[PDB]
Amino acid sequence: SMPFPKDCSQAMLNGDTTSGLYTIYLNGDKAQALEVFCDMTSDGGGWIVFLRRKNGRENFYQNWKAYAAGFGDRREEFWLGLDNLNKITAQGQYELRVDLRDHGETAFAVYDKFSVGDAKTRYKLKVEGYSGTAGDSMAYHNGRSFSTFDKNCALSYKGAFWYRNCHRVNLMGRYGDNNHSQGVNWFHWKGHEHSIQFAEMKLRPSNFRNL
Ligand SMILES: Cc1nsc(N2CCCNCC2)n1
Repeated sequence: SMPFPKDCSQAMLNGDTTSGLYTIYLNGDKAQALEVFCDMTSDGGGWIVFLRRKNGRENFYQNWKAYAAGFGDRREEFWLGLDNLNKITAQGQYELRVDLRDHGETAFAVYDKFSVGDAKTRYKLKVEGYSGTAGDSMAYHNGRSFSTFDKNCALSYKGAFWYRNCHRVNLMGRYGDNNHSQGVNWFHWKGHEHSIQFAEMKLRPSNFRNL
């Protein structure tokens, strides 16, 4: 086992194959411990979950400081934090996976390159190299800074995202809100008048598929 796994791929290879909460260590530094939810079953496992929507219990209409720091119950609905995502995606070449489920239908998207810049970039999104069944709805968002109501699409749709003008992905939108562009949307799967019941965003090293 590795003593200070830097992501859920190094925790999984540590022989932990059950999804749930694991300690990772940013940059493999024992003083930078982070409790994360690892999805160890989807397409080979090793995924740090960084967003989960499933029941509308948690408030995602939160401010910059909340989106930078993270919030919620990592076993239920939560947001991992932009500072965490920047530090994890700085460690190597990561891939993004999005898992969606709505009334028993599933879809997914994978982006072979995924990074989040630091605060001086307003947590700039990089997403490239799409495959999947959900439709490439993140391409619209590529290169955009993050937006909250206090740093306006976040205000107009009462969510937070790497907004443009405004969104094809709104997975931090209002739960169960089927009003146009208000809900948990993935446009190229279910459009802007269908709020998706279940959504996860997760990351792992892009090379994990052949390591
Ligand atoms: C289909 C799939 N996605 S990742 C994965 N493995 C992780 C790396 C260890 N060896 C292979 C198992 N399998």
